[PDB]
Amino acid sequence: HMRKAWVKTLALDRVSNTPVVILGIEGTNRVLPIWIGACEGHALALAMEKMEFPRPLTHDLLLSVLESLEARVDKVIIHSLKDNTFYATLVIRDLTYEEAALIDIDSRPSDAIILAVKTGAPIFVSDNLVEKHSIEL
Amino acid sequence: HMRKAWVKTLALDRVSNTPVVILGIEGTNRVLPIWIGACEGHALALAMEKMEFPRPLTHDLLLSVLESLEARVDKVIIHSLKDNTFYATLVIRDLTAALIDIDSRPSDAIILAVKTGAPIFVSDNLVEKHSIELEVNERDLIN
Ligand SMILES: [Cl-]
Ligand SMILES: [Cl-]
Repeated sequence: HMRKAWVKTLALDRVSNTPVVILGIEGTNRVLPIWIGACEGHALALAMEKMEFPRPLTHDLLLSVLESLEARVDKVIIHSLKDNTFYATLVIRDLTYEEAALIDIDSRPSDAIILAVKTGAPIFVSDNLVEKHSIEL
Repeated sequence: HMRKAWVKTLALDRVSNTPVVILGIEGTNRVLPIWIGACEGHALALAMEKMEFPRPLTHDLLLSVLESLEARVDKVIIHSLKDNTFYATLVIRDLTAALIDIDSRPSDAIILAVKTGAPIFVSDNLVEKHSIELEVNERDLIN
């Protein structure tokens, strides 16, 4: 009931001067745009550069917390939209082990995408969001 | 070892107009200023305000991950300074020495302490070498 997606670009909405994630939807030529805050966009911009920093930023520290508790990002789902807000699930995998070892966590789309970018974990978008909110470019 | 601290104040430096966290060192009249980024300062402000939001911000997400994995923030330690950089430890307690030391920036660790109520500690080296002892005249200037 959901399509694989990826970060195509992090654009700027020069009208609202705000960052816009453009998710590609696999199986389509449509994209789903998601508006995020400035600090979120900066963190995603840095994550997508995939470069080395001498000190852990917040999402890095999240990922270190997961690692320490023998878990990892399994996937990310952008599933719902109400009142201009997309709702995401960070699906975490408990590595103490069999598929019921997945934990769903409420997340904003920004945080989820950033963690998926950092980890290589898959992003999914629900059919319904694609049907109703994906766009052509 | 180390001294208990609390966030006395978060403000924009009145010259560089960037955030500085003044930590108070309990049991003293000393404070430790730590300069942080614009985004970290906003996150800390929201946390200090105990701002209630419909959606989880990044630090909230981290704390829900902790909770999901049966763990809590235990305490936070600002322990070293190297080339203008403070180094911290996020100490996590596995609720299932079940304590875990995780390297942190001071910003993140102070944010997570403020949100959870976990104690902030500063090492005696930092206090001895970097804290400053305020006179009332200097506290009034900050206030
Ligand atoms: Cl978001
Ligand atoms: Cl910092």
